[PDB]
Amino acid sequence: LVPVYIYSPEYVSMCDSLAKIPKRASMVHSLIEAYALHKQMRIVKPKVASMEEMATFHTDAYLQHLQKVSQEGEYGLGYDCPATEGIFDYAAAIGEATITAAQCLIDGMCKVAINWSGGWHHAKKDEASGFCYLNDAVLGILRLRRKFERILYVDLDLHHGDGVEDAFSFTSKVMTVSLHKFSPGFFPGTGDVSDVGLGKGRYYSVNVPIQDGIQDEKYYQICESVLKEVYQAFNPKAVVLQLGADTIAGDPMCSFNMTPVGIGKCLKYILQWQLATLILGGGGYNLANTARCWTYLTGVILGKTLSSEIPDHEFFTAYGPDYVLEITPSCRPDRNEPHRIQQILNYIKGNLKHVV
Ligand SMILES: CC(/C=C/C(=O)NO)=C\[C@@H](C)C(=O)c1ccc(N(C)C)cc1
Ligand SMILES: [K+]
Ligand SMILES: [K+]
Ligand SMILES: [Zn+2]
Repeated sequence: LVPVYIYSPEYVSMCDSLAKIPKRASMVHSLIEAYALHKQMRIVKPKVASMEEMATFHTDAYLQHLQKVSQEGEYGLGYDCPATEGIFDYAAAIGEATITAAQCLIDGMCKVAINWSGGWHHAKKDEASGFCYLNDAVLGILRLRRKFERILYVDLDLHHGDGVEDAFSFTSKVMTVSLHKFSPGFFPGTGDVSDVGLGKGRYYSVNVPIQDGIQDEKYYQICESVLKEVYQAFNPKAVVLQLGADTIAGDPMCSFNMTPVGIGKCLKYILQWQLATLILGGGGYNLANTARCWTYLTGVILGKTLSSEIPDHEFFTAYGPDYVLEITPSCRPDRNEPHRIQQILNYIKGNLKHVV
């Protein structure tokens, strides 16, 4: 009944080296450790990544070139995803880490496994996209697929989980549900409510297009409404949960207006299903707030109430000016007109009626 926490001093050090999120992995672990939460979780070292376990989703052709430019140095290797040194080994490390957590859920080692450094949901099978070179979420889903008949992927990141959805857009055995911001010109541009999948996978993709400024209460009523209908029609045997923290107030994305407590409500509702759940991180570019969020969420999984005051640790100075765990919503409008939100939920309710 004890959650597995994918951790390794070398692993965090590798994730620290990630270009867009310096030392973020350490900030998260350090803060989690500062609350002594790791003393209540089964700490598991991530396995070593092989080329063969990455090839279960990504093409050989893409994997060769990705490792090649990683040695020294098309395929989406530009813009947000520039070819940099050791990017293969970093991407593969996280890819393997998520697979390790998926493996633990299979062995019946636990009901919940955690890899906060994962959740890179934009990578296609043969294309790098949106800081994502390898798609660890997919790899984990494929691993869970060996034991569990139906997999449910819930993406609570600010951005649409296009990579994971595209990977399983033709199957009914893996259902993806993504709550994200949707507005012309906003990355990645896909994920409208009309996006329901293709082939036999039709109606087994769910996207919830949301506008700026949404807060906890409204977000949960939206999220729970959908998840109630999804769990009813799909009856999942396992869940992969992506909890990107770029939805939290104070994030440089300045889009949604969420607090960790809001996301926690969504997490509490999913955990109450008593299914094998794989918890993933993702976005979150306010490094301190991202640490605040996932630490609180770790406590939510553990069913513990955390002290409001941030304890002193290596990154204590980065938690000004209040040095508390809570996060206050920004005083800016919620751009979600109640009518449109209602129209979307009906569009989804209708789509879910097709699920047998
Ligand atoms: C890819 C992404 C988030 C992905 C994510 O979070 N996936 O989960 C965000 C991009 C669009 C972005 O917003 C951006 C902003 C500034 C910038 N420069 C100032 C260079 C470069 C990129
Ligand atoms: K999302
Ligand atoms: K699907
Ligand atoms: Zn994001």
